[PDB]
Amino acid sequence: SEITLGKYLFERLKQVNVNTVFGLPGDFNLSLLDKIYEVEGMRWAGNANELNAAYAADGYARIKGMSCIITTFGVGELSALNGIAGSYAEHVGVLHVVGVPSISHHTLGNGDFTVFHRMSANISETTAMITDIATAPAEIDRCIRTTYVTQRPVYLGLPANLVDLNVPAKLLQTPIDMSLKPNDAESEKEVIDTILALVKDAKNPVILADACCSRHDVKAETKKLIDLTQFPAFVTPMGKGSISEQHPRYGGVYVGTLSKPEVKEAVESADLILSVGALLSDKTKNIVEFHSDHMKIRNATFPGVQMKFVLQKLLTNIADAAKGYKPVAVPARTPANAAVPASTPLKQEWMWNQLGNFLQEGDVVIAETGTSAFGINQTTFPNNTYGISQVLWGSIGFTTGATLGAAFAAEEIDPKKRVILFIGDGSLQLTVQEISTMIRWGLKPYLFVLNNDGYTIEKLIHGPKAQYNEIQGWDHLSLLPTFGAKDYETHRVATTGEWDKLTQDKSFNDNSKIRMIEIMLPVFDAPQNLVKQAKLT
Amino acid sequence: SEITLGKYLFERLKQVNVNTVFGLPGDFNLSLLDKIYEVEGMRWAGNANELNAAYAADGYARIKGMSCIITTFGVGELSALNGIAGSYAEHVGVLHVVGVPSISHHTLGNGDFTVFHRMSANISETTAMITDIATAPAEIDRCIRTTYVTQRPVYLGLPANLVDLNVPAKLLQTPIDMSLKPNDAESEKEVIDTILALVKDAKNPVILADACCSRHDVKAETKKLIDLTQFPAFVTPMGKGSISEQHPRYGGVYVGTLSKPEVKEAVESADLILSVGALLSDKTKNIVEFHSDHMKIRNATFPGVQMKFVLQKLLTNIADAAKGYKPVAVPARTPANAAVPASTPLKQEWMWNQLGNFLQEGDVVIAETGTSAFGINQTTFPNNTYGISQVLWGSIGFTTGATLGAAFAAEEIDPKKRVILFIGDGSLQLTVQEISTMIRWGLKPYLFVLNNDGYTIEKLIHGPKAQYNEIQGWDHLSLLPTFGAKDYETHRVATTGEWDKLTQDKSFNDNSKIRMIEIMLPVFDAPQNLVKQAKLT
Ligand SMILES: Cc1ncc(C[n+]2csc(CCOP(=O)(O)OP(=O)(O)O)c2C)c(N)n1
Ligand SMILES: Cc1ncc(C[n+]2csc(CCOP(=O)(O)OP(=O)(O)O)c2C)c(N)n1
Ligand SMILES: [Mg+2]
Ligand SMILES: [Mg+2]
Repeated sequence: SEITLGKYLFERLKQVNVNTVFGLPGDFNLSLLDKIYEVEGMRWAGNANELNAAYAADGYARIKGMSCIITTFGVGELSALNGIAGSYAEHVGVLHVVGVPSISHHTLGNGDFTVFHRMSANISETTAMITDIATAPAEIDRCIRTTYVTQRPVYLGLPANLVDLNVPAKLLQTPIDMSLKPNDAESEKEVIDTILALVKDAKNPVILADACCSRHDVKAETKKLIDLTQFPAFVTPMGKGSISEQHPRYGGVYVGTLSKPEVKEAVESADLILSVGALLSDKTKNIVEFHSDHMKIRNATFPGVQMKFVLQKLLTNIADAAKGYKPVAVPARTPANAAVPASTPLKQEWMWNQLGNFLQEGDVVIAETGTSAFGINQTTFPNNTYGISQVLWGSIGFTTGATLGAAFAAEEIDPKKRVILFIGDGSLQLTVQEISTMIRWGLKPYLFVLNNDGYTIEKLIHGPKAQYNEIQGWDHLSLLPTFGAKDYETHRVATTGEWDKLTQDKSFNDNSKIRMIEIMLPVFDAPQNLVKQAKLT
Repeated sequence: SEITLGKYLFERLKQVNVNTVFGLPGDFNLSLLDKIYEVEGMRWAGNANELNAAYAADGYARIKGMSCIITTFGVGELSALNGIAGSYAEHVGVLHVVGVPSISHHTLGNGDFTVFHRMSANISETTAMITDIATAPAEIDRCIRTTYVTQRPVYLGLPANLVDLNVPAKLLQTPIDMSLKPNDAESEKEVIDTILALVKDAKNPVILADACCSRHDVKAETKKLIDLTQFPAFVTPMGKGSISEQHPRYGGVYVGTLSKPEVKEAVESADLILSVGALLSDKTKNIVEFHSDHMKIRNATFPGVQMKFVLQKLLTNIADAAKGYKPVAVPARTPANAAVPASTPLKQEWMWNQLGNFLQEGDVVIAETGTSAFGINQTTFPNNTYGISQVLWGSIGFTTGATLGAAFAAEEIDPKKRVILFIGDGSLQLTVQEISTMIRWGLKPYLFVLNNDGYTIEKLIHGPKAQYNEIQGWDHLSLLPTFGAKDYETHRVATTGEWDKLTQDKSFNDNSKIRMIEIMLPVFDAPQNLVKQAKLT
């Protein structure tokens, strides 16, 4: 019994729970594409562009675990590189499948069929050009396993002839191994023992969860490590959402010198740091760095000890190792907004603080690079909030495509999960078309547009009234109907009373339809942290 | 007097007549952008996105001769690559300046600042990463020179700390030399002698003007060749616009089996083909191919013989060598559309035939990849008409970007000149935001959108009713008002009498404002030949 290699692929993605496929049709992938519709439960999004399709595959991967985008040779694959590069930089598992010319137009005119391939290799964890149907199955399995486990994009070139070539159906009965290989027994024990020893003598331990605590599936574990030790817990901007914020031991968002003094104080105060961190983007010497494929304890490095299994194993013992810890007070949460007359103009500072009152458990919150990304660090999330902020890549326009991906993924996990976006008016312009795809599928994201007339974050760094920091003023509330939305809602908010009246409304709170909210704000208005950050940069 | 390095760039650009710069602001280019406003005659377009800006730079360059696009490290340069690759593939001189960090966010997280430079090197004629002020001026010059002479994209990396360093203003007093190196004397002598020999014995010789007849300077040399020999002249789809279609010796568009039969026969029966600037496609014996960097006679190649020198010397003796020529009749041009009831539904075979009545000398006509680019080949142009058809690279949203760039370039040449776009409903989606930039500058193109509901060129070849060939339906006429347009016109056309009524109107024929014309066509409708090819496939 046999199946086409083109259907093998889609069957493998169904087994890994990639049910939606991103990308655009083109000359070299039509026969692949046809196979999606033969796989019950699969769907082709129909993106408005390849860049947008990649931003989307990122959004989807962030939520569901992995994603797949399919493009066509030359023209499709090159348009998507900015998305791909960003998933590499932030450790998002995206499988980029490119439909290429059959073994032997949309070329550079020099007979070089490997150039686009070479370009991609610089931003892929691994790459594969399928040449033989004999190894082909094993190559797809490999690419899929690797995208999953390293959480990095992988490139797979598939010649048009092969797609319709047959393979043994039987191969689908054995699942792809999607799990981490166990740790070296001995090094793993030494790490565990050393950490336990350190916890025993620390008087003021602190936990700090960054990017990779989320990106590398360790949130249930970090979460329980806090309950078992009662140590103060801080998150960085990229890790925001990694830790439940209504946890009585959550201390806030640590952003170094830019940290609200007590946070700065409580963190720099520690005699022990358990960093379920990330990069060396930049107290004591007593730091434990937890990393996806290695540990570091003070100056000691332990290559290939995976944090997943050390964390799991520490949970069985840590409590008795910390039986002796006297709980230090955690910095108080920022107080609620003092009541004001309904006619008070909306200001960012008041907004970000007030937003914690509309959010709910299970929401997915996306903030674009600009004032939005700075502001969101000032909002307190209900527990179980998934935040998306591209702090490291910082490619504006990313959130519209990502919102599409997260809504698709969220629709699949639970139809009640709300997807909320905060996007600058300047950023929207780069990827606005993707809204069209939201409409087509009946997804219902909350799209909040920050109308402040131009590039505020840029104006705050350089050239406040410079022509290049200014944009063409669009009629945003007409966007929905222009893209053929039938059932949607549009709102404009400019004061605190409009903010409250709208966000406390019962009906508004249910994701029953797609909605756009235009936020009227002053030009030089920004959250305290951007006011204080960028000022210096 | 001494000036900034950043200002020096823009004064050189203006010396080679680039008055509009494309791109988007970012973290590493703000200080360079400041320099554009210190230079009289220069303008920052303010693009809605980087891919769209690359496409515009391409269209600007096609018109003016060269262009410049400025982006920012990582996020910005990566987004433009599909545009840059197209300019490389089709020989369009685009200079891509990228603002880079300071020689000390938006990286892959690995400390490697060269990865992006390296990626672009594969789609660039040459590349430079400036690092020394003492050498900078010469490097800027070299890159400008190379872009202009090779008619291929160049990558120029400019650290933000250098653009503010001073250089002697006296440098701009000695212009960049665009002179070409002479050819190997014996190879060139050999080519010239052989071509004149072939011409002498030819009974039915024809001229073929292809793609790089225009971007490569030879349009003048080519016309003199026609006048001097009286040989019938044909263009290929990529060279349309290169020969004036009202010339008595012009015989048509040579497509393959797709050409008009009278045209297919006329070209195919020639005993000598003089092919100028071929990137090509294509009984046909004696084929002389003129290329910018090489000649080809029959099967023999002469690497290094530049067509430029060969054409100029041939124009001195060609009339002698062809003096025995007895003028063959050129194929007769397509007869006017027969009269039909005003009620008749719009069909493409009819429309492309009818469009020639609307065009005027000096027009700029752009056609997107899809049915429009197949159809345009059936249109008869008045003299001095520029055609833009991205035949080889074939990147579907290219034309909305191209249009903005040809509109700015035309404006600088002569504001009375019209820019006319033919785009499918499906391609507009990938690049629709760039209509916004056209509005901001008060540019006034004719934007004709072919609404045939989805991807008909692909439906004609594979999956006539495959979901991946359909698209979300948009309210096309609401795009202008959604983007803040103030002075504009919108129009819908569905029948023959509607076409005529609009296009014969005198106010309509005047480019007093931006216009959008939506054309309703049947889903499987296309140029006939295209439809017939289609079924035997
Ligand atoms: C693709 C890309 N191009 C350019 C930039 C540079 N950039 C960073 S912030 C910004 C302006 C964003 O404006 P807006 O979305 O209006 O946010 P605001 O600060 O006004 O809320 C720009 C152009 C980038 N990060 N990525
Ligand atoms: C950037 C890119 N992505 C995908 C394609 C594949 N492609 C070629 S034509 C086409 C559809 C063209 O649609 P439309 O513009 O509506 O044309 P028409 O209906 O007149 O054929 C697509 C998706 C491409 N050429 N370039
Ligand atoms: Mg803004
Ligand atoms: Mg169409």
